[PDB]
Amino acid sequence: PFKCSMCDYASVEVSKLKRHIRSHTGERPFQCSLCSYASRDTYKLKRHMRTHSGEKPYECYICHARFTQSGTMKMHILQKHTENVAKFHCPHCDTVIARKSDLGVHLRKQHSYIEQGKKCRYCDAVFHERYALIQHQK
DNA sequence: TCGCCCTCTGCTGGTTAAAG
DNA sequence: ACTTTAACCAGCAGAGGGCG
Ligand SMILES: [Zn+2]
Ligand SMILES: [Zn+2]
Ligand SMILES: [Zn+2]
Ligand SMILES: [Zn+2]
Ligand SMILES: [Zn+2]
Repeated sequence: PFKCSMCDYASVEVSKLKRHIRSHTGERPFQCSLCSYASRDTYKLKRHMRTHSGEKPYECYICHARFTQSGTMKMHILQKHTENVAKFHCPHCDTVIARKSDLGVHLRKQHSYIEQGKKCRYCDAVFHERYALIQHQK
């Protein structure tokens, strides 16, 4: 148990605590030699270098499209070649979304606070949430 | 042990097609 | 028959954990 003093992270390996702390300090030791990207750990630099090398190690076994990362391919297979996958229902409206991160986009765009407000395009009423604005305009 | 490799996670911007 | 818009999607970068 090697505990971070700054959060609840803990590990059974000293080296993992050292890596974790760079998330607080922002130290990025592993620099790309071709662009400005730099990583906190060795793996994400190698994964990034695949984009310079053109290395695409992953191939969809159904349609043979090729991918640079494994999770990209997995998501492609889930969304394009799989039926009856559970969908994301927004709690604040009736929209249904296929991907969790797209639900995130929707929450931030439609249900977040707009400090400077937005006026209806047909009337002088002002709203501070896009969903309420669009509902009013209708 | 720790470099290596896996996985789960999550934002961005181009495309597309639907609504009004 | 045109704009506006937001989900769909590939792409890329975030982290935590097992093990030879
Ligand atoms: Zn911490
Ligand atoms: Zn680079
Ligand atoms: Zn495929
Ligand atoms: Zn919603
Ligand atoms: Zn109005």
